[PDB]
Amino acid sequence: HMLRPVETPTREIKKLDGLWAFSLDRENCGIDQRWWESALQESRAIAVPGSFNDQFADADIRNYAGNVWYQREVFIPKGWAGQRIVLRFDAVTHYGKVWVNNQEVMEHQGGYTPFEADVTPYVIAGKSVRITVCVNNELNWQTIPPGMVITDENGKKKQSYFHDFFNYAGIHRSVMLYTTPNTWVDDITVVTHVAQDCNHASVDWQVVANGDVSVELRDADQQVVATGQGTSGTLQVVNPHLWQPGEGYLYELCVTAKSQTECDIYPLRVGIRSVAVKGEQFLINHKPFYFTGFGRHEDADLRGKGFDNVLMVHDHALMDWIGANSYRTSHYPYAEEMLDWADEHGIVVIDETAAVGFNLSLGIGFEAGNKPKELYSEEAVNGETQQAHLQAIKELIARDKNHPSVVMWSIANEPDTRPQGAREYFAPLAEATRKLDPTRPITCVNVMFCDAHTDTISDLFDVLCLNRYYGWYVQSGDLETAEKVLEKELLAWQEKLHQPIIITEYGVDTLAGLHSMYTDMWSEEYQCAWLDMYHRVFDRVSAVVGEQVWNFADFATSQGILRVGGNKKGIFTRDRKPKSAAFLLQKRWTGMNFGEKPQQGG
Amino acid sequence: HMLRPVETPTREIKKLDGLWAFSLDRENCGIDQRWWESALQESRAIAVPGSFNDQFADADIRNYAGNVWYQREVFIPKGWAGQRIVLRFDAVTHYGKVWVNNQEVMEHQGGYTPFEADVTPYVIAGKSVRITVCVNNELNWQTIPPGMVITDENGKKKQSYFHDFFNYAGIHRSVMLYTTPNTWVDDITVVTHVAQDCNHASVDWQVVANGDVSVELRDADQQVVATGQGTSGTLQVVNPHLWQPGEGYLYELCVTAKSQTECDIYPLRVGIRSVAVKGEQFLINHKPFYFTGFGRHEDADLRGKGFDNVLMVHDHALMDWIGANSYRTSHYPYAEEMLDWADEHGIVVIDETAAVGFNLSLGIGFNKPKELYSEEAVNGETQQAHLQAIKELIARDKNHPSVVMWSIANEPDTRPQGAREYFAPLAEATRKLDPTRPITCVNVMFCDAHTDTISDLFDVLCLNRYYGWYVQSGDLETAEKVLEKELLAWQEKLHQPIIITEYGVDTLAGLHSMYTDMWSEEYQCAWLDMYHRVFDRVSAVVGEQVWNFADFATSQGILRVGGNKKGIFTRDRKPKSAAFLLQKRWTGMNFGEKPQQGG
Ligand SMILES: O=C(O)[C@H]1CNC[C@@H](O)[C@@H]1O
Ligand SMILES: O=C(O)[C@H]1CNC[C@@H](O)[C@@H]1O
Repeated sequence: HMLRPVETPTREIKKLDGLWAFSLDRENCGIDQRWWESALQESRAIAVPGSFNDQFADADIRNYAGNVWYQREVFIPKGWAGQRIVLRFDAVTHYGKVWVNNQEVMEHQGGYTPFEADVTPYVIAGKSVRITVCVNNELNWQTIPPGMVITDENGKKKQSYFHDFFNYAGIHRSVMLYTTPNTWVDDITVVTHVAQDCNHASVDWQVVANGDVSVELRDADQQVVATGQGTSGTLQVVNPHLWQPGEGYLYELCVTAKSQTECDIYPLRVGIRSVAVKGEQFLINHKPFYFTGFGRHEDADLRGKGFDNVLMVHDHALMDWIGANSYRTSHYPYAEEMLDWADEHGIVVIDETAAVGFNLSLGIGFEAGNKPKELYSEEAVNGETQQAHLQAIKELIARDKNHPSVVMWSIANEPDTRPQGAREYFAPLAEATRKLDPTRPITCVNVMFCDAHTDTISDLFDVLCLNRYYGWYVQSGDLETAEKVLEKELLAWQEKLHQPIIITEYGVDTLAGLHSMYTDMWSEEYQCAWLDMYHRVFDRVSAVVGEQVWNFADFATSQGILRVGGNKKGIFTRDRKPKSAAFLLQKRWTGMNFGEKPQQGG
Repeated sequence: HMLRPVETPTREIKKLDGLWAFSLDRENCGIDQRWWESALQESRAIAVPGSFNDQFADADIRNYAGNVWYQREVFIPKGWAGQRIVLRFDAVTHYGKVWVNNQEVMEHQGGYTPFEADVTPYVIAGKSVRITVCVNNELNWQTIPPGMVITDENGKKKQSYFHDFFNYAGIHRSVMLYTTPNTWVDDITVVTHVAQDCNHASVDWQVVANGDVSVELRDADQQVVATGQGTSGTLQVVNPHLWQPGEGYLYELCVTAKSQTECDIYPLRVGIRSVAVKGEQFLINHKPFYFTGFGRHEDADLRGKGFDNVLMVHDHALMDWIGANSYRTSHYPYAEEMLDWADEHGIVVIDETAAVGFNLSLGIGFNKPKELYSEEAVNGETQQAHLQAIKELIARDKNHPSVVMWSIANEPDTRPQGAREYFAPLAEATRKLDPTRPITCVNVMFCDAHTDTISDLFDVLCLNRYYGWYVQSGDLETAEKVLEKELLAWQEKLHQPIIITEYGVDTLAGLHSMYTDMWSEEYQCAWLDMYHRVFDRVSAVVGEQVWNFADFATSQGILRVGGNKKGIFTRDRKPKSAAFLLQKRWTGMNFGEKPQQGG
């Protein structure tokens, strides 16, 4: 049960104050000598939210593998006497264990979705309470994402993994204590059905803990348009203002939880909108839609994957300027602020789990050992990797279920689907995801070397999501040969599956400032030509309903002879400065009419 | 047999000067309709010397594979009535064939050595004469370097190859027309022996066609120090000025060709010095020398591999500043002007053939064959092309005091058997053709001491290691333990001198990092210094040459950010902050003397 904390006859004390106490544990005795009992020794100040790696400008904290210790004191408000108090961490990256004055209250593995615990019986209103958090940043074959922790002869651990972004860790989003009455709405689910844009039914179901419920649906003018009663089985009839790409009109669903003595009211934002895959078209409110935009990353210069409000306002200014209407939460669930923003401004979003790197055939990642000889086996990606993967799909859906901006679930990104057993693994989670949320189409993002003749699992999903790099990793430099290989591949995919096709990753590494008269790899002129050749192919294949440039911005990776200080396929630099290709995309995406496929002309 | 032209009663008109007419031949019909009979149709101005690839800022010229046509007119000087006249191309890269007004005079395969021809019966002094050159840049398995032309499904050629530098082609060095009397010295060989630097001997052997000759030795003051005579070679011995890596003193041996009617005088520069490998030591006139310097490339911005005097003077100023006393002519024979400069200033040179890319296990260059040494690919025909490359490299550079060692090939894969069947005869024929200098073969990283098969056949051990870059990436401390364990494993196996001819890490100028991580200028500094503190504790190491004096152009790949970035300087010769590191080390050292495990 997961709900976004809101402030309506409910209160929150943001504990994000940053400047927590921070300590590493190289001897791995913090669990032994009970570090949560007293003030951290030889600690230093750390900002929260924020990864711990880049904050101190020291490589040995940056590449540390093990447990980190955060600690903070906080005075708990007097006026929260008869109230229930909840300690919430919206993301502790990988593993987190918390102590409230020598008492463990919570424990979570999963670095990108929130976890909380009821803290009332160990908190006194008016007294200062000390909060110790043990965070772990290791990945094994049953974590999501997977990885291999490699011990040397002296016990120093080096993390190897198989995905192309740096494994930033720490407390990445907002830590809060919030209240609630002892009768409280604990979960809301809303489904919206659309019938040619004139009258529609909003199935409601609510799991209040301790009260009867009435619901009331208010519009943007806060006028009541519909009322309902009952723990569930609320379905309200409207003459509506649809949630549309571009505007994002949001109704408001006020859920009342009234007991004999107390009362609780929760406002949930509701977008009225239907998503459906019919033929080779991805229909939003029964109209064919064309995706434009980006694969993104939660990546910045000194906060790592730390959330930040200026960074979110500025990147949406840029995505609005360049003409993008969509993005994919590339490789992990994002902060909820991001999806709340998409809800307000009508931005279409593909939501993605953290299941990246189910593939040991890429030079991508960190290679500090020897990879297993078979990916789908008891040693690697086993039945428990599958249960961890299921668990990650349920937590992801459990948080973003009612966001109207989410149009698709991405179960995984570029798994290797050649070995038999890839389907033994992915088929159960594809049907289990459809049983978790049957209102949104389902996808898995397909790697380049699993061509249409070789891929084994793509028929289990609704939309085909492709990542292609013809002319970069293969046919390097040869635009005219690449155009032929790409058009042949895309027509083969369409003929075999007859699904809609979104290209979720296409891009080339580009040094900002490197220019060439020969349109060479790594030059800004190559990026431009390469993107425009891809665009001429898309416009000639009817089944293509989306284009998402691989990254919006340069981002940090682990060290390797393929990664010049990070991955450089961004349209913008890491400090958000535009490369030449940014004006290429702006002319395309603002020259098309909104949400519709270019008819191969202009 | 070949000599570099000079000028005391021998003449020269360098047709190098300026613009020739240039045209591609995408239809391969130049030979068919015999383009040498008329002026090139639809030509354009090209500069010689210079690669044709980068001169036009056209991608379709730059990546061209096939035939290209140079053409030029020239007035034959009138004072040349009774002289015999030679047309000399000092380099036409890969293949050239020459016409001198509808008469074909010469043709050469091998893109880095000179080739000439007598042109007298086809010129008469005082008239304009047309020169057409058909240049080819295709590599196959029987060329040095080898390559693989793959033709598409219908029509176009694309050239694949296995070395890590761009395949620049065209007329890269000087084109000259020179005269000579009809009795003339054709070739001169000089070998010099020293014992304890007090009074020593110049064994002479020379071929003068067309007459009996005086041979006379003058010193830097034009003072005659010994005269001796014959027609073929006999020895000379007086009290000398040794050619030393510090100074570079050059005596001069004049050869005066006496015939009945005519006479011809050739001035040859002679540096009197010995070279010998003894135990683990590289001795120059019997004192151990310690090499410092660079693997270099002939690579400038708009000219490709075209020679250029300003670029030569500037790069030598920079190597002089940084303190390097040596360098290796990485992966092809260099311009002779470099080796004459090395003569004058006493720079020690490791000279090398174009035998690069005898390895299909790298991810550099460019359906490749299964086994390196077989009939498909490297066969008996490649072995003779390889030997021929050695023949004309040695025949070109035998008289240079600065050429201290020959390198027969660069990073060949010596794991498949047949590598020794291939390389044993090459080593012995090379010793047969010049036994005055040691010979080596530079060894790849993945063929460490317990894998390599042909280290025995050479006098010094040449190593190219990149621990911390291509393996244990970023890990300076584990790279240190691999690097030093190997350096001692090699010395126990062979007790050879060990010159590290390649070590470097790609580094983008401007990229700085508080973490000492790859691609940053800081990583380049720390990595180099760690390799240095490993060198100084291994007794058998005789030289260090960091991989590359300057960023250079390669073929396009995901491993090459707009070229190879392992340079100490950038392509325009600006110093990355590691240049100050090496100048600290190479100038704090005593000259040519190893650091004694410290400072
Ligand atoms: O290699 C790349 O640039 C991309 C290839 N596909 C997966 C991404 O995580 C990765 O960033
Ligand atoms: O990979 C590299 O940078 C070097 C490795 N050894 C041989 C060089 O030609 C090459 O350039």
